[PDB]
Amino acid sequence: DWVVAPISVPENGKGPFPQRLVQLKSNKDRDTKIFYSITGPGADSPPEGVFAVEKETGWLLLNKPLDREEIAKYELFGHAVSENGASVEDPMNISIIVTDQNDHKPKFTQDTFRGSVLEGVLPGTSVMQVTATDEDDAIYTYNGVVAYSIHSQEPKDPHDLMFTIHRSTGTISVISSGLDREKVPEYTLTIQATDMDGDGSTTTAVAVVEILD
Amino acid sequence: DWVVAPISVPENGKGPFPQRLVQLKSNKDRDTKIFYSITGPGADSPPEGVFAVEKETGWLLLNKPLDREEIAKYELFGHAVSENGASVEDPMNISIIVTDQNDHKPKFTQDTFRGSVLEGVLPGTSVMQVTATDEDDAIYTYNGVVAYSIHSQEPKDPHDLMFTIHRSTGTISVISSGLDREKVPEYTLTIQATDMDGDGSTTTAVAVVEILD
Ligand SMILES: [Ca+2]
Ligand SMILES: [Ca+2]
Ligand SMILES: [Ca+2]
Ligand SMILES: [Ca+2]
Ligand code: NI
Ligand code: NI
Repeated sequence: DWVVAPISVPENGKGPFPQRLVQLKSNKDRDTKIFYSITGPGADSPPEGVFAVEKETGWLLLNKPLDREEIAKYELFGHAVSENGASVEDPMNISIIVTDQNDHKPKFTQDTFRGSVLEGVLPGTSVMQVTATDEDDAIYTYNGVVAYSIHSQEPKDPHDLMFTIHRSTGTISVISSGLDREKVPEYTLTIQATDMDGDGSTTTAVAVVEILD
Repeated sequence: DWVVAPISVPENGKGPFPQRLVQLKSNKDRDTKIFYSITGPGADSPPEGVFAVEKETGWLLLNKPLDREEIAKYELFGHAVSENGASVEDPMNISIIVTDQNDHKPKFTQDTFRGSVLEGVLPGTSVMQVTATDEDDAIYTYNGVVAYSIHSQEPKDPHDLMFTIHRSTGTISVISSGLDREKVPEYTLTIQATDMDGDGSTTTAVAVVEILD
């Protein structure tokens, strides 16, 4: 028959391996005996032997769990060969698409972000913008989508939270009145980024805000 | 004379090291032979041995190049001890301030951004935002300030550049007529982010735009 629909595999699949993906078959196996094999990156080029084929049965096998962030798509070729050594098919393209899981934590682009704002700005004024990246996919899944939060502030004067953060952009803004350099010239905000848009894992950094006159 | 003003040191200084910063001195050295030492993160707590003090002469020394993106300020303490082993001064606070150099290039938050726009929108309409960050300081210097540009667009139908990008926000916008899914369902925009507000180094990424019905 000798076509294969593109194959979709979720990354970091649980064992046991190997695991069967599809059974290769050439209809000319009624004539004589056939040996199946595969080539391409993932098969006979680096990384070597992620995939294999059982030569007699024809089972395309995956031998180890995939990681989408190393490699997202594999293009292999299928080969059928008689016992006498004749290629009985044109080599068949086999496509394997690797689909995303949340195997990565978000990671702030810096351990500390600094900012400064004039003491007399109106509530609602932007101070600075923090950023956390995430290797997982952010286009078709939430695994790469960061939500931002302020865990805590020090000191807590005048009151508990002088600031807020935009949950998607990481822009930090003044939400209350009464910033005053003489009184409190600097704040330390413990910031957090949580992937799967708020429902996943969390990473922590700090933002240090300078109050200017 | 047991006082020291804040010392500023530009990061990634060239050798040779070690480098003299300031000479510590107790006035009580006219009565006894004095030994000088330093404590604090950077001195005897991690990262250890970044700074030392010459025991006899009193010279505070920097032993290696600093990196502001690791540590921006060190708080250390100076000590003065008589040859007989007694403490002759209250320990002295010594602040080191690390000032910025442009040792980082901008990095895109991902290698590929994706967005869409309806083929009917008027020119000037926002399509998508791309983001790059720069670990270098952007409050006191231009080393962390990113300017965004569009290098090239593919394909060039109807014409060379259907899109523009806002220089500072990374918002990509439609600037020209002729979008038409049937003729061109997708554009690949090669995008660039440049530090020193356009005069420094450039990183590149790619933004793909789906034109929608
Ligand atoms: Ca993730
Ligand atoms: Ca992933
Ligand atoms: Ca830079
Ligand atoms: Ca720097
Ligand atoms: Ni990884
Ligand atoms: Ni660095």
